[PDB]
Amino acid sequence: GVDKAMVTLSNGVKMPQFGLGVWQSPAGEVTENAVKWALCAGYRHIDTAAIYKNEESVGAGLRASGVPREDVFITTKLWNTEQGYESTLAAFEESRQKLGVDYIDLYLIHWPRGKDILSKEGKKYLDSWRAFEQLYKEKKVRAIGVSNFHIHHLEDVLAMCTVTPMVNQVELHPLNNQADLRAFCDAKQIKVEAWSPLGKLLSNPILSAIGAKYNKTAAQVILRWNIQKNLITIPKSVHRERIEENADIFDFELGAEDVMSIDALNTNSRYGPDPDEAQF
Ligand SMILES: [Cl-]
Repeated sequence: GVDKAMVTLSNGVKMPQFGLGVWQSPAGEVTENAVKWALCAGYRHIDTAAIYKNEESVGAGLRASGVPREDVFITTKLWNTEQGYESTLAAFEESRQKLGVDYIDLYLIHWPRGKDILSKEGKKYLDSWRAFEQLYKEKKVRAIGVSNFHIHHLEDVLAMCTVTPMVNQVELHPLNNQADLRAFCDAKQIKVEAWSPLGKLLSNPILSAIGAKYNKTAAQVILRWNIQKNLITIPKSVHRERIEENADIFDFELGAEDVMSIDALNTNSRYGPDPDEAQF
């Protein structure tokens, strides 16, 4: 079930495979309610970021839910402008105080930053990674990873790390299924987590026809496909009925032909920025 499906990270930490994204959920009551409703529906994983400016609301929603903090996995992320060693330690402290927690479960570098910034300012994600390693040694964070890293960015970290990144959270859905990145990450025990897992994609005729066989929606089909590919998935919604619907994917299974038809939809088409080309 949604509270029970887990992926074991390389350091043995159990990370719930399914969580609530609060990307683009407004700070205040909207985020508090989304978090509270998700926890009440059995979610045990919330994904936020400093740049979402809603970490206070995530903490407030968790407190409102009455679910013990030790039963919930909280991920947050270092924003691009704060990369660097001392600045990363500071950013982490600010995120921690806003969430109202003593420890964070997973901390991610949000982006590597685009190639023109790397060329002018250097690969500051490497020194941020050293600061992550220090936070992990100090027991301030249970797991560390990255977001929006391509294979080449990971190779840069793997050449210098004392602790391998445990998660890489990237744009991943049936139109951009990240097969090559997933093969590399599998080789290096880096778990792949899908952002924007639902991407007009939810009107796709193949997807809704598959859903019709199991009395599921296209969105539920996409999320079940995430689960069967052993991916971590964090669909975002602020609406209670959608938050509950998205998690109701553990009572059905996609067969081989279904999964093949979904894999066939790939076009390597991104809705979000390409991490190499980003001008931020
Ligand atoms: Cl089949």
